[PDB]
Amino acid sequence: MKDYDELLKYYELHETIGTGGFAKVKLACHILTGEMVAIKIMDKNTLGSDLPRIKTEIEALKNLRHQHICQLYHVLETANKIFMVLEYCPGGELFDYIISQDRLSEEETRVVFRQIVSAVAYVHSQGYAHRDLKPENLLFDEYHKLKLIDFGLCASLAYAAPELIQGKSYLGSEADVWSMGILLYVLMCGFLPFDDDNVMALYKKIMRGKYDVPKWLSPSSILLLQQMLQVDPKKRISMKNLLNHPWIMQDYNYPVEWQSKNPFIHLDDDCVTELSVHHRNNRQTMEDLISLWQYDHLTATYLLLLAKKARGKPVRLRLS
Ligand SMILES: *CCC(=O)Nc1ccc(-c2ccc3[nH]ncc3c2)cc1
Repeated sequence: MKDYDELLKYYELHETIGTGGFAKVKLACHILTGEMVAIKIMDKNTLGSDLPRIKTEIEALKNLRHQHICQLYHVLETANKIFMVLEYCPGGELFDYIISQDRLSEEETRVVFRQIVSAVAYVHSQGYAHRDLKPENLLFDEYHKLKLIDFGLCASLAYAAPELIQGKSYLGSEADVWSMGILLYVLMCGFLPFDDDNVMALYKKIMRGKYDVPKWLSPSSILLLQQMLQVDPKKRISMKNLLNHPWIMQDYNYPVEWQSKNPFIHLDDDCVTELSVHHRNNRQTMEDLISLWQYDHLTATYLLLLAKKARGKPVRLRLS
């Protein structure tokens, strides 16, 4: 549409991996690094009146730099489109993992869950909420590490908090705690705590808040579930009693580190060098350009090289 002209100077588009109202998600290759990314393509005409909301959410996502959050690399706006280029997570969904394993042990649940708590605590600390936590929104990277996707812009009632489903106003943070409790139950049980074959019956079950507790759950498991799965949001554990929770600490003996192990700005010298070489710049000039953080092609190349580095791979741009 000529909306793809600019994009295709930087990316080679592969297969669609997701569709929806307002948005399509495509696999793609960033040409300069050869790295795979995911590109969320949004039509401005479809958004119409909601376009300002999306721009706001885009800005929120620029400040969500965290090891367990799928990272934004590039925002390209054309006359009709907004493209958001995001970190590719090759390990597939937590959902797929749970099924393949049938249910996870308490021990392995804990490995996975601490990562979720880390991401979600970080989101909440920035004054945001996810509002749609579920195993489909948690992807593994190359190293079986979890990355949270899909904040807003887009979009399962099984994971929704009682106050959300009753359409009342709800605090995102509190609804997230509920959803995380459902997630906890599913990880350790391999099935939903609340299920039914029609919405009204499911809604009733969720609002009643009663579920079975299988025989294999530890007392401590059962107790953390009871603290999270409280129909009354006010009675739900806070995210901060959760980082410190005895169940969370068993076998680690230290709380979830939720703060981003991410440099405020502190640029990576190897990434800057590679860009300086490529652009024929002196180091200071290159650092000054990167430091504008425009989420243009430079931001994207920089962030991709930095992810190449963080994953022990070579910090190199393909150039022939
Ligand atoms: C709104 C349409 C839709 O299907 N949503 C959606 C959002 C995000 C992804 C996604 C994002 C990032 C990523 N990295 N590796 C895989 C993915 C998928 C897909 C679909």
